[PDB]
Amino acid sequence: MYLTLQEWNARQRRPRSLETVRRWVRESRIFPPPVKDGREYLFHESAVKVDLNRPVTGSLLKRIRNGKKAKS
Repeated sequence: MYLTLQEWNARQRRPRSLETVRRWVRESRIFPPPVKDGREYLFHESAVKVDLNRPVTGSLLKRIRNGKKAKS
């Protein structure tokens, strides 16, 4: 039923740090909130960032391909 704080960080796209996710809990921007068991916080497989300032970083990729001229 519950995902661990370490497995929640590993499932968030590009995992940064366990202190970064613990700072996001101290800001109160993850909903619904995780259950404190005693050793570490238990997140449900559904709890996500609520009203965040991060849409997309912006990555373009383009190639250049050459041609060839033949005569007779």
